[PDB]
Amino acid sequence: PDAQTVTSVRHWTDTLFSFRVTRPQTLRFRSGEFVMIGLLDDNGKPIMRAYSIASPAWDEELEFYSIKVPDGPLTSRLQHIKVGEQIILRPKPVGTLVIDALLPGKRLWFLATGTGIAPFASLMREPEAYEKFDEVIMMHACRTVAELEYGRQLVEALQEDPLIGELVEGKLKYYPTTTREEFHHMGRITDNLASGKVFEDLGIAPMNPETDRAMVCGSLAFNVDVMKVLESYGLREGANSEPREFVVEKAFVGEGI
Ligand SMILES: Cc1cc2nc3c(=O)[nH]c(=O)nc-3n(C[C@H](O)[C@H](O)[C@H](O)COP(=O)(O)OP(=O)(O)OC[C@H]3O[C@@H](n4cnc5c(N)ncnc54)[C@H](O)[C@@H]3O)c2cc1C
Repeated sequence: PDAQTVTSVRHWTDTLFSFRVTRPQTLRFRSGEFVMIGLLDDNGKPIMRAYSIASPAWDEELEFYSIKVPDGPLTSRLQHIKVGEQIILRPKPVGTLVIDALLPGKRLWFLATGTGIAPFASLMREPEAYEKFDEVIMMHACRTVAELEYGRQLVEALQEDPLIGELVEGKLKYYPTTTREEFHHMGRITDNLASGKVFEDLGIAPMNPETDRAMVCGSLAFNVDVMKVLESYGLREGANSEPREFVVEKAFVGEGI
């Protein structure tokens, strides 16, 4: 049912892997949206979970960036998937992490923790982000250095490619941090935005409600705290119906692994 086939798999850590699958021929989506994917349980019943599509809308395959939860009904199984095996994929994209859900502006911030970088793996590879904005800032905070690797490699490939670098024109600013392991840049996104450390580190103007638009993707706790910081700079939450300066989505439901 709604089956698509795994074309590649990549393991990053013992809790993180990415994979790619074939795309339904009629699937249309906007970068930043999520769909339901799944596998069958031991009784032949679907185990369905929401996943951001980690590949941009132009990409001919669909990429996903996944947690591995030991004893997690879906990921305890999904972590073992192989090329040629299949997943269930519902081709019904939705979500508020989309450029259309924000007022037009000059700078676009992506604020993510852990697998919350997933919708921004798509958006950082979306032409629209660079056509409609002069600067795209990717803040990704994880506990450890290895958890940043998937995103670091994505950003490196983008910036180092001769053509893409030309088209992007220095617009992408990447600000990875750790909160536990030693790394040259540390700290929570909330703390580093509120204190202005990120402005100094990247050599950019402070957050400005006139020109800045942001998207937030992490745990509920992260989202709540980030919203407060954004609002302290004068940015207001909206979405599609009445777009304002920022949008938020949960990277997962619960407390997190
Ligand atoms: C809008 C939406 C988009 C999502 N996008 C992604 C995504 O792109 N990639 C992804 O891996 N998951 C994503 N999730 C979570 C995903 O739906 C599942 O929870 C995940 O596949 C784990 O499923 P499970 O059955 O193995 O464990 P579950 O029973 O769902 O969860 C077990 C525990 O692990 C924690 N957990 C679940 N997912 C994560 C996560 N990704 N990071 C840290 N802790 C987690 C939860 O707090 C829960 O305690 C998303 C969830 C939503 C609501």
